[PDB]
Amino acid sequence: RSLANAPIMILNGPNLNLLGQRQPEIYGSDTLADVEALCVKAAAAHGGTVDFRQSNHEGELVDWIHEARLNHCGIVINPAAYSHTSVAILDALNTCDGLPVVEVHISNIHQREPFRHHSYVSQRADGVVAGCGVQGYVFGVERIAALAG
Amino acid sequence: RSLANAPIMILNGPNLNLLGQRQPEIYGSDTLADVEALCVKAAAAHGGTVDFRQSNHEGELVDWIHEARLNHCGIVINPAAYSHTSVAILDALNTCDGLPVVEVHISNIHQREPFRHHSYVSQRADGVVAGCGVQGYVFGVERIAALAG
Amino acid sequence: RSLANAPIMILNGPNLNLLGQRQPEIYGSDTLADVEALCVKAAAAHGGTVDFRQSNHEGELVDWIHEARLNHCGIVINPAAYSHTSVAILDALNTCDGLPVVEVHISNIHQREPFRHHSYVSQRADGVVAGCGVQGYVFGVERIAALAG
Amino acid sequence: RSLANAPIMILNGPNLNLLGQRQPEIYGSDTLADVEALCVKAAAAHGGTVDFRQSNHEGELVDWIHEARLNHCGIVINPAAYSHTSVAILDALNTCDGLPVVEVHISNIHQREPFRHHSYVSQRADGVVAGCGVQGYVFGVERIAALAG
Amino acid sequence: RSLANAPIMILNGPNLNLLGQRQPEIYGSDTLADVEALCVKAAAAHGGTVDFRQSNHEGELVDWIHEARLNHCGIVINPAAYSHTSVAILDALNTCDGLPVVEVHISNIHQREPFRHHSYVSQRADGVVAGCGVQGYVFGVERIAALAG
Amino acid sequence: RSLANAPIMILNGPNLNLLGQRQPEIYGSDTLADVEALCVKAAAAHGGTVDFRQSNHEGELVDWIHEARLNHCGIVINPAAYSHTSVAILDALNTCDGLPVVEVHISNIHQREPFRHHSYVSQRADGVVAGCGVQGYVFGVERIAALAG
Amino acid sequence: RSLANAPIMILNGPNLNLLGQRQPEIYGSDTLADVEALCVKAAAAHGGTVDFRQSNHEGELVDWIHEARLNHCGIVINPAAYSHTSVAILDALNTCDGLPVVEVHISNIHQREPFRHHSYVSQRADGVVAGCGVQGYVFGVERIAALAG
Amino acid sequence: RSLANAPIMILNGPNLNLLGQRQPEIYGSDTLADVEALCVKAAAAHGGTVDFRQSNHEGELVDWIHEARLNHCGIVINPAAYSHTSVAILDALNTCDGLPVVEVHISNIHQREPFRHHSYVSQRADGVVAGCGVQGYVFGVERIAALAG
Amino acid sequence: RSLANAPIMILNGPNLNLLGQRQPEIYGSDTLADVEALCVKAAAAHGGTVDFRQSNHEGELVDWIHEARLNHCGIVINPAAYSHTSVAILDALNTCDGLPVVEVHISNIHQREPFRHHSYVSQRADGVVAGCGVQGYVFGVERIAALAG
Amino acid sequence: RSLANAPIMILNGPNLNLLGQRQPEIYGSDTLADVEALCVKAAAAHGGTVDFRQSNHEGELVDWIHEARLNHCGIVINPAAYSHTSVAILDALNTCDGLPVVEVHISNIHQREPFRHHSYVSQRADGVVAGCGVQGYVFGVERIAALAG
Amino acid sequence: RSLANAPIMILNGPNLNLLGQRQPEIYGSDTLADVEALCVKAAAAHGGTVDFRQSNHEGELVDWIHEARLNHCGIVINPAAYSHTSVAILDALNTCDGLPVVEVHISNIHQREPFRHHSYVSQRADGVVAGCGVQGYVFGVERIAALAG
Amino acid sequence: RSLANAPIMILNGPNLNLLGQRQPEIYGSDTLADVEALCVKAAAAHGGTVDFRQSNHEGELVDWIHEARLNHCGIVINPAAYSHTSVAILDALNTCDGLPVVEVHISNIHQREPFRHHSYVSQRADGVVAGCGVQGYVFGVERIAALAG
Ligand SMILES: O=C(O)[C@]1(O)C=C[C@@H](O)[C@H](O)C1
Ligand SMILES: O=C(O)[C@]1(O)C=C[C@@H](O)[C@H](O)C1
Ligand SMILES: O=C(O)[C@]1(O)C=C[C@@H](O)[C@H](O)C1
Ligand SMILES: O=C(O)[C@]1(O)C=C[C@@H](O)[C@H](O)C1
Ligand SMILES: O=C(O)[C@]1(O)C=C[C@@H](O)[C@H](O)C1
Ligand SMILES: O=C(O)[C@]1(O)C=C[C@@H](O)[C@H](O)C1
Ligand SMILES: O=C(O)[C@]1(O)C=C[C@@H](O)[C@H](O)C1
Ligand SMILES: O=C(O)[C@]1(O)C=C[C@@H](O)[C@H](O)C1
Ligand SMILES: O=C(O)[C@]1(O)C=C[C@@H](O)[C@H](O)C1
Ligand SMILES: O=C(O)[C@]1(O)C=C[C@@H](O)[C@H](O)C1
Ligand SMILES: O=C(O)[C@]1(O)C=C[C@@H](O)[C@H](O)C1
Ligand SMILES: O=C(O)[C@]1(O)C=C[C@@H](O)[C@H](O)C1
Repeated sequence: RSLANAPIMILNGPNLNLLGQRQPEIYGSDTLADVEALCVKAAAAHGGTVDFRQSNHEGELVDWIHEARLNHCGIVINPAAYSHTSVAILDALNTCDGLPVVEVHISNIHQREPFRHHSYVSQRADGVVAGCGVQGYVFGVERIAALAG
Repeated sequence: RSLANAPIMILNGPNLNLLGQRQPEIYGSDTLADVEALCVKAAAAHGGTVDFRQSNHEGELVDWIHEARLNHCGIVINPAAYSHTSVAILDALNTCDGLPVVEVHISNIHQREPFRHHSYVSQRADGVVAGCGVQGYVFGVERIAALAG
Repeated sequence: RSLANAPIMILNGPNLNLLGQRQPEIYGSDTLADVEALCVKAAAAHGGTVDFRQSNHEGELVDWIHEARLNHCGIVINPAAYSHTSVAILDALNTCDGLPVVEVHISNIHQREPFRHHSYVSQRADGVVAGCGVQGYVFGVERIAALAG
Repeated sequence: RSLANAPIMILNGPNLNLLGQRQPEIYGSDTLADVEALCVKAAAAHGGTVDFRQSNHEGELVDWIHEARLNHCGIVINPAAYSHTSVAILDALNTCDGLPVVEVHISNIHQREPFRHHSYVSQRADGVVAGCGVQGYVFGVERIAALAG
Repeated sequence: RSLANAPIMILNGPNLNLLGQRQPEIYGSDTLADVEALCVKAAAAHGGTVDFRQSNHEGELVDWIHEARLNHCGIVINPAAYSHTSVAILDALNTCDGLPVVEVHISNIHQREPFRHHSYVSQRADGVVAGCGVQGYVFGVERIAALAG
Repeated sequence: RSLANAPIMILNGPNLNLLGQRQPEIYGSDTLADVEALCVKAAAAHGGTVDFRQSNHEGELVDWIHEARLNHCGIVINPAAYSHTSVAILDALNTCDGLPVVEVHISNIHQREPFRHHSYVSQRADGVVAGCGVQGYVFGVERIAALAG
Repeated sequence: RSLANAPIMILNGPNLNLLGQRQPEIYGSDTLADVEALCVKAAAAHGGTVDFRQSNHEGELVDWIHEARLNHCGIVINPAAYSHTSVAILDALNTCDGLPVVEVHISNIHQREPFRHHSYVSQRADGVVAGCGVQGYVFGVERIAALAG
Repeated sequence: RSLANAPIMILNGPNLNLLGQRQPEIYGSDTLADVEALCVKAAAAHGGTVDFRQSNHEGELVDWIHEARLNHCGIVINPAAYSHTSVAILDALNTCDGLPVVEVHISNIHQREPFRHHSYVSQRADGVVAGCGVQGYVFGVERIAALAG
Repeated sequence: RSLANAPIMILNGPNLNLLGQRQPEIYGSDTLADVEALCVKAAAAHGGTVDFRQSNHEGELVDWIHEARLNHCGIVINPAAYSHTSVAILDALNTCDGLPVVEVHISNIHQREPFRHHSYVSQRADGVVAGCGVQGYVFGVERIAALAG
Repeated sequence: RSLANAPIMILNGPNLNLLGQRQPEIYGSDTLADVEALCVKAAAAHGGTVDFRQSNHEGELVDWIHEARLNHCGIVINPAAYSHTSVAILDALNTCDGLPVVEVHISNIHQREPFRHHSYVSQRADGVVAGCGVQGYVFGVERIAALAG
Repeated sequence: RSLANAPIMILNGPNLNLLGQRQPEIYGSDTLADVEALCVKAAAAHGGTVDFRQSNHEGELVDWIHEARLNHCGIVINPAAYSHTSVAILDALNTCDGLPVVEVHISNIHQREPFRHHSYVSQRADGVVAGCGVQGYVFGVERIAALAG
Repeated sequence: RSLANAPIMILNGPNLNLLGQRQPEIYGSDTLADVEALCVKAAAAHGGTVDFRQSNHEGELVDWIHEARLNHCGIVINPAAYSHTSVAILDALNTCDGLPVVEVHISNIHQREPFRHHSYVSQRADGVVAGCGVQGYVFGVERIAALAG
């Protein structure tokens, strides 16, 4: 699907419901609603739209990726803690044959604890953006626009 | 229990709802409905029945293992990605004292990525069948029939 | 918050709904209701109350931790299998800046399988009690009382 | 070949000559002759025949695999201890381009010592059956019949 | 032995003679004599007594464990650095067949350097309390009281 | 320094002089000169300029990072093979106290050989962009512009 | 069986046919025939006899172990290189339920290459003698005599 | 010994009897007989002769190395799978004090599976040639000629 | 020195003072005094004498090794837990240039916990006897007698 | 290119300028001039020529590999220390699509320190010759000649 | 403290009482008394004094560190074998907040056995001198004088 | 060469040209020029001279080591980041047969990131001084003076 014909699915993993409420040095002071607005504006500049969601549930994220597979033009995902533990989310992303996928981490996971160094999502994501703050979601949208083009 | 007195529980993990829709070289062209019909027929030859289910949710699979512990004669389980990550499912199976359990993988996990080589489920499953296609489910039913009898 | 102003959240992870129904040599013969009663009693000695819950779902435990963050004076948590697998639970506890957290394991995980030796929760928990039986939940409450103090 | 045109080679590795003479809790009370008879019946149900053999010598197994490559319709193999050590037997099975191969372990190797967890044969075998008892030999014959078919 | 018939042995390993003289953020401001008084009071509520000792010598701790084996109703032990290095103290505790043993760490060793994450003492200790401050020694006395009971 | 007062230094490591001349599936069909033009255009949208360079020499990259430290407003660096081996380039970037640094990889290193999975540069780079193709350089420029502001 | 009733099987692995022909600093200057005569004498002192053998073939050693299992009073084995590689020989010795088995190495394998530090045979052997030269074989016989008694 | 007084022993390990019958991309289209003819021609240019053998049995290869130790001027060996598993063959080559030994792999083992990266044989072989095709056997012969002369 | 001119030092590490009091399946039912008497008899058959000692202190063992270096004809040592942890004792034994040293373990340390598999003493000991019960001390004395001769 | 149309590039890494001035037991007594002459002679026998060079600089070797890519018929490379450290040299060789490359080590790196066992160049080199002395360069030229044919 | 007000504590670990009596190639021919006189002179050149001690006992070293913490101006310590094993000595040095500590090894531990490569002491020592012979004790005194100054 | 006949070569690795310009807590406030003057003064006390150099290029350091080999009386080297990555510098130092070499690190690399813990240079350096500040260079000069004289 193109940007004109279907929304970009923007998915957020566990604990990102609290974004902006603490740890500004690591995660910044923008809320998840602030991130949604950034994505909406970036996508509008390419004539597309976004379907922005957040869950603390691994299986719900799996269900949402299956929905994106059929109805969306691409996926921008910040898997949060599930990046490091979820083979199930990797496997769900592997069912999206041909769909542009971009993984985003607000923080630079490579400077953090060793358990954050590996991401199962990175094995499938086309592109991976880390440590570029909430600006990394706008890079994600930009990349999806380039790949759907 | 016996096969005459209670159904065999057949559980399927995440992403298996899309079985048959892609990657036929790895997973075959049969759907989960097709697999259920194979199971039904196998169990009927021993005078039993099957209770066939699929979920993307780790805790729901744990709930359904607890249900089987009280109401079913055995468990045939393809845990899918949770095979490799879920201690919780292993611990649910460990509560099934004396209940026959057979783990099934459609694909030969030993030939795939190194993160697929280890299964927590194998530490409790009585028997483990891998790489026998969807025919592996039928072996699971036949093994349960032999262990219940 | 103080114990006088808000309850202590007591959280139990997967399979603990079956406590007391098997494996008494490892887990004892007390049920979760019995454990709840021990907690209520220990908190009442400090003029406090408890909010005792159990779930098999990782995401639900995350949600409950966010709830505690806002409404409770501390968290006593037995993460069960999720101790060993959940970065998501650890990141949920990390959002509880300044809240006392005590991790409890009924069994001595250090004598058990190697996959049980590490817990993600222990990186954030203030205190960790293992192998003191259900009495460890009483120690948990006492520790929360001292810390809220 | 088809089952009608050539026998299924069934190969057994070291120490399996003593099957049934000890450790019934691990290996059962059936002898290797008993297993051969189970196999003859199982193949007969599909119109086929078996060529059942046992050796304690790695090189002899290698030679029999080369023989099977030219004269048999498939290989069912219980490599026994050589499962864990023999690159040479893996390399012999790799020469059997297009020939169905099924690996069988009576015992659930995944519950045993860590040196039994890895099998070189599993990298080539189409299907691997473990912990289904001597019934796993019947499953192997069934899977060869399905693949040859 | 019951608490009424014999003292509880409380053993402290190297450098704990300086407890409370520095690093209050990790170890607190209480001295070892303050700890002994906390223990004396906890045991007296159960009609017991304590024999509280500290040594910088691995061998002397072994010697004291052999003494407790014959004359004491349980052992509460903070092995300090020897937790991480002493097979000899583990072996000594192993000789105390049926004697209740609780290991205590004032600090949460799981949040510290990786060499502190493993304890040889935890392989035999019935229960292990870490990161509950000096209050952990009171938990130890209470657990010994319950086990001796 | 601000974008208006000093150029962004854009450094490229070994073998990138051949970009576009082969392996288009991994690295694309754009040349390094094409990449420079993308960078020039992106910086000019923010009123800035770029100083674009390429070297096969680890010690020359070090020199250029020292130059940037004193004269440039930020660094966008694709260290190429030196990402995986160069502690010297990491230490050079560590001397750039307060300067924004963004690391770029054309390819998704996480999907490639395991020796490409670790980057020493990632330990200092504020942000890391991988597998966004040559568009990642534009993301780099955009992130420097945001951080210099 | 007793020593009076049946011989002690003395088995030697690969390359020991050349004992005494080189490397006297590691293996001594006695030949295998000289070792056999030492064994014959030691067994004669206890009213017993020996059946002394050497082979370069793993399978042959397995066959000889199965023979000893039925016809001999114990096994003294120097498995030579197969000590480090042969799961098959370990599994053969495991069939010898109740039979005394002593493993002998002329050299001190623990001072040699790291690949010599682990022996599969040591997992079953009752006793293991290393670095005692050919005199170790005499100790082997004496231990068998004590265990058969 | 010189090439004029004794033959060069050329030894081939398991599965090499099928050389040229499959996998030409890895092993080429020449058969083992073709390889022997190349070696005969190379040795004849130096006035020597070859004694060319192949075996699937580890112990037979050990036996032939002992034979070469007394009767041959050097050994060119392609140990095939035994390269990766056989301490026994390493130990047999170690008995050939002063005899030139060259190890040959047709394929480039370093580009293949990780289990093929290590060779026990390489610890004793004077020279090791890998990935030069069947031409590596000719190199082997030429190096023996230089070492013996 | 010779056996006629100076005693054999027989040293025992921690917890061996309790030998025979428990765990007869692992350590036998003989006491340390019984072992000493065995040693006295074995040395006397060679015209020698023994100096038998036990300590729980690593430093004391070190001191006794220095004493043996100047006054005794050899050392038989069961380092007990210090086998696994004491570089100091290894370093003490390394000062005994030319003195025969035999390490003894009553139990077969290779069948036990992995932390018992490695001994620092085995690096210097001439001979190492394990799993031969208290009879291994007699083998130690005999080996010292042979080496002193 | 063919050998008649373009020279064979022979590259030598760091410290090889001192070849023959020391360590003759490892490296021999031939100088680099001697090696060059060997190469010239071997190439001339195939109607070819050589371009023989040495550098201590990783980046200069990269540059020379790029030159060869365009102007030479193949590369014989002894990367010396860079063999073990240089991803940049491997990636330069990876740009030589279709060009024959042979890696040469004078010494048998497999018998030396463990840090010399792995070579990054071996991942791309067609053939790898180790331990055949300076004669290995002659084999390298011969292999280039066969591959260019 | 200053050098004028208190002596520099110079501590030596196990086996250094025999310094100079053997292994001169590793440890030199100076005795520990010789080293003490070198230290007295080096300290006198700065107007200071030394308190030089040696012990084979880990806990005595800990006791002496605690003494130094209160009464000395610095510590120069050669922990000998305890450098690699003692967390306890590391913890005692950690109690010396603000006191200059320099670790000295006579030998170059980095050229020796891998178990000597790591030192727990080096985590707290300000400076670490290795392989400079007994002259390293003079460097240690010199550094304490500079830090105290 | 003696200190009277030839200068001491003092080599400095990458980034040390910025010494004193930042990170005084780790590296001090002295510049490289200040360090050179300390060296010149230390050497002059022994009647010697220094040749002090710094480079960011690995091959230039190799070249300067080859120069020292022929013209200088020893090497004092702070390899900076190359300590951790350069097998080439180790190999250059290994050509300096009989020349005294002292490695110096201003910082205590053992307290820093794990990648700084290993130094290839330490395998060849006679002595290694770490964490003694710039004074470590003076100890280097003194050690060279003692070894040369
Ligand atoms: O946005 C992130 O930086 C992160 O993805 C979010 C949550 C964490 O759990 C990840 O480690 C990082
Ligand atoms: O059926 C299988 O082969 C598998 O269980 C299904 C999904 C994957 O996640 C498992 O790795 C394999
Ligand atoms: O209470 C416990 O001991 C435990 O937390 C509960 C369940 C298991 O999964 C944990 O490993 C232990
Ligand atoms: O059938 C089996 O279970 C096994 O294959 C037989 C022998 C053992 O050596 C294997 O580990 C398992
Ligand atoms: O009490 C503690 O927290 C500890 O046991 C004491 C000293 C340290 O050596 C231990 O690591 C922790
Ligand atoms: O742009 C890249 O993808 C890369 O940085 C370039 C060259 C390689 O050496 C890196 O691995 C990746
Ligand atoms: O007797 C020995 O010392 C040994 O068993 C014989 C041959 C080697 O292969 C073993 O490693 C040691
Ligand atoms: O010739 C070879 O390339 C090889 O030696 C032969 C067979 C394999 O088993 C080796 O791994 C490679
Ligand atoms: O005699 C033994 O078997 C042992 O040496 C004694 C005590 C233990 O600590 C050792 O592991 C074994
Ligand atoms: O030719 C060699 O043997 C080598 O390539 C040269 C220098 C060393 O650095 C290599 O390890 C080996
Ligand atoms: O001074 C030394 O070099 C050493 O500290 C002394 C004894 C050994 O145990 C250490 O490893 C090194
Ligand atoms: O002087 C030092 O401490 C160091 O050598 C200099 C730079 C770093 O790269 C080293 O790790 C340390």
